[PDB]
Amino acid sequence: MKINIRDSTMVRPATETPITNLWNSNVDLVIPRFHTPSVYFYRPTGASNFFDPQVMKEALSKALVPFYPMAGRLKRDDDGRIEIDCNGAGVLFVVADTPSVIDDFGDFAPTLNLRQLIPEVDHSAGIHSFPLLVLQVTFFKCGGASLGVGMQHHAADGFSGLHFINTWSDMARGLDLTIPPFIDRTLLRARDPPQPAFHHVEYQPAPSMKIPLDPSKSGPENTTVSIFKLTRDQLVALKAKSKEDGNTVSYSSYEMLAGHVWRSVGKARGLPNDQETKLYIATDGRSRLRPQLPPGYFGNVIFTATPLAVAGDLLSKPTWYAAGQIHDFLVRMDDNYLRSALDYLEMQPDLSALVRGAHTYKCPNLGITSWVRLPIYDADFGWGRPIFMGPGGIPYEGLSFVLPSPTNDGSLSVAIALQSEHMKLFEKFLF
Ligand SMILES: CC(C)(COP(=O)(O)OP(=O)(O)OC[C@H]1O[C@@H](n2cnc3c(N)ncnc32)[C@H](O)[C@@H]1OP(=O)(O)O)[C@@H](O)C(=O)NCCC(=O)NCCSC(=O)/C=C/c1ccc(O)cc1
Repeated sequence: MKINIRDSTMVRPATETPITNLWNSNVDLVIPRFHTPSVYFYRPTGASNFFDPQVMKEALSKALVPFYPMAGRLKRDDDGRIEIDCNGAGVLFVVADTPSVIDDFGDFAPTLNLRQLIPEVDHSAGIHSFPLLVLQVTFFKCGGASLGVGMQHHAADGFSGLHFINTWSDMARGLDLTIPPFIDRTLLRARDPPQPAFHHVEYQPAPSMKIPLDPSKSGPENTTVSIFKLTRDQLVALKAKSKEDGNTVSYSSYEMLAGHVWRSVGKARGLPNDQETKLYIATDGRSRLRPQLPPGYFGNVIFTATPLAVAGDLLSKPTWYAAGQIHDFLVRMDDNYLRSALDYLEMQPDLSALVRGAHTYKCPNLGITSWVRLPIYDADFGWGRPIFMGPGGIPYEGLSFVLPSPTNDGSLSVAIALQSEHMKLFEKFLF
């Protein structure tokens, strides 16, 4: 899998954008320290026109006017707090070629030679050097191309990120902005003074293994990334179930699915009865914060639900028990709880310390991020919607994504990184 960079360009906003510093809220700070990798794959239309770099770059430049912070840089304020320096410095746009064909990627598992479709950032050099957004269009010998996205998560969550990407693809089709970015994270400013109302389990350290894992089995070595498809039908049966073993309470499709994955993972890993496993579920607070956020709110509004169970219970009890634990946390996360969370974060002396990076997600724990509602397939640059869109490679073991069907259809895909031996067993999944 060899990549030949053809051309590299620092694209700037088409016109003068505001020169300003953009404050980060507590949840723009407690985010991963890296560029979130995502990848789109497109079949060729057969037209010579296909993904014309000039069309792409002119559109990019246009989109970087309403979404100008995306073209800025990181800097710290006088208190060492990370903020966005909106200096319109720009976004990296790379074009590459490869002798490989798209079909080499087979099923499109986020293995991380898929990371080669995204330009790599050399982190430091400084905090202020590397651009917030990197982009690579890669032309395959088969005629198709990929779009690789690397987005510094301080700029935005996947929700605002997609807002920008889709807006970009729109402008490439001569269309204009639809919902303008609303740019002001101070709506998530903590209350003054901070008064937490809950004990927030989502910010407490993850359970470690009672018996220390074999390092020759648990490194990034011997960590495998795979994908699996549920049909629907299996998704129909999965949600029901639920009535299993006399149980009367009806849980939601996500809840039953996430519990099933969670449970399937524990079985695959052979967790002993007394072992605790913590599940990390990324939750969007746009819909829950009850003063109610503007459409096109530009930033991070991701909170975290973390149900916990002893494996003895999780794996021996029916799947609706796992779904129950999940539901029990998800339902507690109303505006009041979220506001409590912001105030809790406000009282911590260093938010960088609360950033999960697995350790957090390593065995015996797990993260399930669902993109099922994200408009991940709307990025049509003029040559059609992507045949696939997924995480640009899963770094940590124990991290997993739920992807919606490109065709649609009511099938889902689960993309997961597990220890290699554990991965073969993870087919408690279709079980
Ligand atoms: C997982 C949640 C918490 C719930 O999902 P669900 O259970 O499947 O929800 P459903 O779709 O089944 O049903 C939701 C509906 O339930 C309804 N509901 C409410 N309570 C009830 C009730 N008590 N009874 C029955 N119905 C009810 C409620 O109205 C709600 O409606 P609505 O919210 O308007 O769709 C979901 O809302 C959520 O918070 N998702 C988080 C978004 C997410 O997964 N993001 C992934 C980010 S990963 C990342 O780092 C991104 C990096 C990235 C960066 C840049 C990029 O370009 C790309 C990626």
